[PDB]
Amino acid sequence: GMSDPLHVTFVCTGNICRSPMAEKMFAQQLRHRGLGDAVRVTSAGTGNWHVGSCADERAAGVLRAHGYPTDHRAAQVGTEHLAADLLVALDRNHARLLRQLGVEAARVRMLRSFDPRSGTHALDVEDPYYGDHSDFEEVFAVIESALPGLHDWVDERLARNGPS
Repeated sequence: GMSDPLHVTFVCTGNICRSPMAEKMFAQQLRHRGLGDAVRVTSAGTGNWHVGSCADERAAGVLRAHGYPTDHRAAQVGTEHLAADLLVALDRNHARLLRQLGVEAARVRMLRSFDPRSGTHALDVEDPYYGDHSDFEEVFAVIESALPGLHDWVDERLARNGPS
């Protein structure tokens, strides 16, 4: 069975902060374990803030501080993104837009909603407007906490995707 790779596209306002953060985080882990080609992780922003830009200076420092890659080119929520197998929304609105645009809740999932320590349903994720050292590492924690949930999802889905 020639099962094509997964497609996790994270949707946040800007696509230069939280989205690219998890992008390099668990996706790097994927290829590090041998699943980098088995799952296509991507990202997009509903408001195309820094579309065409690169990862935000704050997140770049965060990732690089922990040894994570930081290269990425921001994209807007488009067709190819809506075609993803998993749209990791960072907020109730982003998720809503994607699904109404052509996606569905089967594909669209909240980033913190993968977090095993979440407890309650996460239909909305925080956002650090204060802009301190805490704000940056905080988001990193959000994502790293979801990676054990995002992993399982992409893994389980990519597994069942193709048969023998």
